Amino acid sequence: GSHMEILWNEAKAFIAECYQELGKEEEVKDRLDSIKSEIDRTGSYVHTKEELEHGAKMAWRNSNRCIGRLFWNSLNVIDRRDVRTKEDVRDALFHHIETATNNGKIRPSITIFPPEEKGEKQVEIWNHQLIRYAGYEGERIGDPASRSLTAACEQLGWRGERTDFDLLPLIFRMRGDEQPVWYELPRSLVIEVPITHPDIEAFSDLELKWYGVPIISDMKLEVGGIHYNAAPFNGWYMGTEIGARNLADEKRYDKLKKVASVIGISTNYNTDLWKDQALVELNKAVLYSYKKQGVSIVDHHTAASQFKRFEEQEEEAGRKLTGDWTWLIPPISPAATHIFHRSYDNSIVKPNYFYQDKPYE
Amino acid sequence: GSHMEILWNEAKAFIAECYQELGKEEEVKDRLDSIKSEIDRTGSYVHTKEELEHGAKMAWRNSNRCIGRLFWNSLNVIDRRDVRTKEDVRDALFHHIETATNNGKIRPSITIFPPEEKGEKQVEIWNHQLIRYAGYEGERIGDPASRSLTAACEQLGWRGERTDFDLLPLIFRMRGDEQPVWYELPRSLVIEVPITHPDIEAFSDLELKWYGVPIISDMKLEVGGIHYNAAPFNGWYMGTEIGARNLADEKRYDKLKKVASVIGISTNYNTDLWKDQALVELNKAVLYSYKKQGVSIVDHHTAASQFKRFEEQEEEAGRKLTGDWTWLIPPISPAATHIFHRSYDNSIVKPNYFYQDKPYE
Ligand code: HEM
Ligand code: HEM
Ligand SMILES: Nc1nc2c(c(=O)[nH]1)N[C@@H](CNc1ccc(C(=O)N[C@@H](CCC(=O)O)C(=O)O)cc1)CN2
Ligand SMILES: Nc1nc2c(c(=O)[nH]1)N[C@@H](CNc1ccc(C(=O)N[C@@H](CCC(=O)O)C(=O)O)cc1)CN2
Ligand SMILES: N=C(NO)NCCC[C@H](N)C(=O)O
Ligand SMILES: N=C(NO)NCCC[C@H](N)C(=O)O
Repeated sequence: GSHMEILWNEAKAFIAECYQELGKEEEVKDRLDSIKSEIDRTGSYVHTKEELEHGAKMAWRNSNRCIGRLFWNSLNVIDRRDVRTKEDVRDALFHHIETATNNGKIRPSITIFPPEEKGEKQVEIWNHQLIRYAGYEGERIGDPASRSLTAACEQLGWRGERTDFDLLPLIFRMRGDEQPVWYELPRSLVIEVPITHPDIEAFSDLELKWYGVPIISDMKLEVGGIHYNAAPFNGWYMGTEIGARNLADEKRYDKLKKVASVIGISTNYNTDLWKDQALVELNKAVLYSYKKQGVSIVDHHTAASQFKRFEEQEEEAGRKLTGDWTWLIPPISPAATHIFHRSYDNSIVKPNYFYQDKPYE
Repeated sequence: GSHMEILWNEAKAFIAECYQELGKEEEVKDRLDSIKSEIDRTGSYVHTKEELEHGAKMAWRNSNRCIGRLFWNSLNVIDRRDVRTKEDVRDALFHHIETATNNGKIRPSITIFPPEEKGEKQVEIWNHQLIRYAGYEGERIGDPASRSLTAACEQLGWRGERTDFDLLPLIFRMRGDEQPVWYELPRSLVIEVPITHPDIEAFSDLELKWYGVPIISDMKLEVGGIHYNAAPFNGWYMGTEIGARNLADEKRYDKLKKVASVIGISTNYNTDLWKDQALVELNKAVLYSYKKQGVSIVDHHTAASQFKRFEEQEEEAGRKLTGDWTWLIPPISPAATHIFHRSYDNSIVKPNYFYQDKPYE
């Protein structure tokens, strides 16, 4: 009833906007009639290869919390709407890691899986990221942010070595199955980068490492009323995500005191700004390490400079800019970037990527 | 008409809330009747010494953009509602600088001047801060943020030496005068701190300095419908205000490249994070310098820790916490503080301090 009404309204808005950008404004009338006939016949509609390719690109362009939006039009869209089995999903996810990694020269990619038909999912990915470390809790072992997913993987038969860097398996549920299935990640497929410093030799004693590619796999892509609940995407890392958050937060790896110890500074006084000096050296180390291994990474100053060119190009194209200031500012030296000194409209424009409820927890 | 209605409604709300906090809940009825008779007779009402003292304190407690709110109840309120002449205002402002500075052991203070009667001001302060540096523009000399006020002071007969650190004069307008008057600041009254580093001797070559006390003098204090347009206040500096903003911003003193030069690092690559390393050393230098001279200052980690205790105490007292995340987070290492990892309600609660239009410009 109301579901078929919402679907048609978002479709009219998308096709018109999409074809206007692609230079196919005359093809709107004939396509919208075919879509109306399809919604009445089946209860949904299927996007063309050109439609979802541009829809996923527009969705990136509309992502308020993303600083890397300058490269929106270079997104490599992999169409996997043909998947039917758990083996097909596994091979598609393995392929995504391989092609996106590209021996270090990271290609911004997205794999599109079959969308929701009548509100029910065809493929449901449980992983936050395709490549992520496990977390356990005695004392804290691994990534605390991965605790609930690790406990869910363990309830399914998976068991990790209990090191600080255990790779979580791929865990997803197919339509018709009550519970999900899991597959361990081949070590050859996952590129990891050991963290070293360019001047301080003792930094390697910390035995820190991180994976090369952030592949968010739990977000819903919405394109013209069609909900793609399973559509993993990736860009490359901004150094601060690893050195100022993943390895620095008290609720994550909490390495600042240990970093301060190896760089030869005291942790006695807040006034010595040891945390700040530790953050600078850890972040310098992350950028050096990824570069030395030939794995794509960007520092926060270059990323902000790239985002400035995006703001300029959006104005030149006539589109309104939307952004979330609280997320666009880097967690290290935000006032040294232009982002800090201006405001952004936090309006949600469709197509976009959205948060969806976690099946575990 | 509507002005006498707004005044009575804010007065009822304030007196009830104020006396409930002071343990004088029975005295509300008798005081509110006297206020009703006063609004009908004159068109306004006069606060008691206890009323505005607590009103200025509550106003600090409600300041969303302030991280130093833990010390709200220790505010030293100076009542100068007795001022009539320009000499009286000058002596009150000189007294404020002296008593607030307190030979370096800064006392959080506020001087209350006569409020607006029928929408018109009795005393109008033009200075953003009582102690502030001039700005001119060839090339950039001084503080760019002070350009318009400097040009307004010059149009009145004032002339500075054109150094990077010229002290602006006190500039204010009395009721009945079309234009403001100015008074040069006595050098003995203004404490300035030369910036040096604890380990790097070459830092003094930059010849950087800053004043000791930030006395905001252009904000309106609103207490129970009564608008105190002239009520200068001060706390002490948080190091980041000087080292990460005043001396670091591109639109302010823009010293990062020069700091990078004296600390021996290259400004070639964004990936070396020279800006971040420069910020850490400049900020370490600011904290050391103020401490060495015996001038009160707080680092961002200690200030955030103090603000956490404020959040706890507000909950313990039963009051709702209001805050502006965009301003509460320090511009250096925000993710190393608790402020970054939580949300705040940005609702405006009265009594408060507000922005008012600049008479110049
Ligand atoms: C070109 C490389 C890219 C860079 C440098 C970049 C960088 C970032 C950064 C720094 C964040 C914040 C991360 C955090 O704080 O957790 C972010 C968020 C986000 N990015 Fe990008 N990004 C890139 C590519 C992509 C791509 C390829 C897409 C989509 C097709 C995308 C979609 C988003 C979304 C939706 C968020 C929000 C995630 C959330 O809410 O947790 N990004 N990105
Ligand atoms: C105890 C020492 C104090 C410290 C450490 C402190 C610190 C701060 C900081 C770091 C800011 C942001 C400054 C900026 O970014 O420009 C701020 C803003 C503010 N503070 Fe406090 N503060 C203190 C005392 C006071 C006092 C005594 C009052 C009021 C009676 C007050 C009222 C405010 C207000 C209204 C703002 C906003 C100013 C604006 O919007 O420009 N502060 N404070
Ligand atoms: N890159 C990046 N930036 C981040 C986070 C991140 O993981 N990555 N995580 C965030 C930590 N947690 C929050 C969550 C919500 C809010 C928040 O909501 N703040 C304003 C919102 C103001 C507004 O826009 O309306 C407020 O109301 O207080 C602030 C910090 C902050 N910024
Ligand atoms: N200490 C401190 N913090 C600051 C500034 C400061 O001088 N001092 N100056 C600020 C620089 N300029 C702005 C002004 C407004 C906004 C702003 O408005 N941001 C959100 C507001 C979200 C919200 O709360 O609704 C937005 O809509 O984009 C952001 C930066 C930022 N933070
Ligand atoms: N850089 C990108 N997208 O390309 N980042 C996404 C979120 C990743 C998450 N912050 C992490 O550290 O794993
Ligand atoms: N620390 C306080 N209030 O006590 N600061 C107020 C604003 C001062 C302004 N940021 C400056 O640097 O001059």
